[PDB]
Amino acid sequence: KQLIEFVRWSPERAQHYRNKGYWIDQPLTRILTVGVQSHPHSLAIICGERQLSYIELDRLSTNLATRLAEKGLGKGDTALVQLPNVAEFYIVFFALLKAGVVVLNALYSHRQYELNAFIKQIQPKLLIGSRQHEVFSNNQFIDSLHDVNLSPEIILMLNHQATDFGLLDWIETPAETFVDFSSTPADEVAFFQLSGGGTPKLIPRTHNDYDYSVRASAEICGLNSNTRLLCALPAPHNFMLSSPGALGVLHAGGCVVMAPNPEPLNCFSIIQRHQVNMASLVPSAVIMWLEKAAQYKDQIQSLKLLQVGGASFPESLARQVPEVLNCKLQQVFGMAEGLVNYTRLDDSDEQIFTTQGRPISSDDEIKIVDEQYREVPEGEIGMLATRGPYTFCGYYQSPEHNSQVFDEDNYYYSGDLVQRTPDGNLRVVGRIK
Ligand SMILES: [Ca+2]
Ligand SMILES: [Ca+2]
Ligand SMILES: [Ca+2]
Repeated sequence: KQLIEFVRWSPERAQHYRNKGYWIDQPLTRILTVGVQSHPHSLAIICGERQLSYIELDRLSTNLATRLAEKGLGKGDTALVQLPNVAEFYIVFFALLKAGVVVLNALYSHRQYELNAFIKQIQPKLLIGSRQHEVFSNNQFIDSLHDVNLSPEIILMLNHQATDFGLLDWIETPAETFVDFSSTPADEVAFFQLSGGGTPKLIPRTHNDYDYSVRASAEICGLNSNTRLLCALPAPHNFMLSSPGALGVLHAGGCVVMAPNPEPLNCFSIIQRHQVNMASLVPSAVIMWLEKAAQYKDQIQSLKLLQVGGASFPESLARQVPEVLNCKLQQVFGMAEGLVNYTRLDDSDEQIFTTQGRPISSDDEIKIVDEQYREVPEGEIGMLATRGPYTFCGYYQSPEHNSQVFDEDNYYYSGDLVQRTPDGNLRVVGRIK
């Protein structure tokens, strides 16, 4: 009965975002539904030797949704998911969105401490993990949850033991009985993003706001049905999921090509095999690729666009991208809390190499402010403050911290130090608390 609580946009802002066509009041499953209508047999996911079409992705996620609904998991309920970079991540994500279960996707790199904190905050009735993960290699962590009355009703495991419920079995074989289910409402919470590094804080995201960020990013990045995007960063990460990420590529009718991580030789062979034309990396991974790229020129020719985001990316490195990787560069400065900035595909070389671009939306509002929260003279460095159609209004169940990072006009303070360039783009120069 009771939907997950979160901080709403003011009704004036909500109406404005609908009037502009940003919020279209559709669940995130729209991406899959529409793809199935238009091109059911196009490839949606390539993973190792597997090829999942749009209709297959739809069927398999429907399968799992029916099994969860059959067991009473639905609206008002939450789930914790921790899976590596495999097709099952998306099958599960779309299953939970279909079922109306609010999901927190932990990074596969998260350990006992973070997972415990996550469980304490959302009290999940469903836990999906992998027996190959250190935390679920034995039963010590799972058993500990009984002790604190935080045991989930259902545990599913990839690489399951004979005693476990098998994730693949719940995906493959449909429910015995029919129980009705549907997504949470479009202006209500779909899932929790996580802040970028104490433990990550939980960011409620609605269908409206996330779907908008996805659709608009897909247009900015020129995605189309021929896009084949390498997913070498962690699948659950905002950048890899939505900027424009796997969801963006599915929105545009393209195909996601999985890699376990950004190790260059493996990535290069995957790029060659599947003729990958887009990838998204952090600067430390770009350095790894640049070191090997000259020798494996042939394998990576098909790359047409590389996004780089997440961390400091100096000009000297940026210029090497088209030179050595033989593809266009796009810089991306985003946050899991909302605001994403992209250099545009028709930006000048100078903009592309020396800036972190400009916001998705004409209605991303930005203030750049000094120590007294006054707006700085044009071009000067200040603290970034932002609000918009896909920027959150508060962390989950955190009124004290929210009062510290939002001003009275509900602008969010990310801590980033930035300056507006004369060309209109942003340059990230630092961080302050
Ligand atoms: Ca297939
Ligand atoms: Ca190329
Ligand atoms: Ca070259």
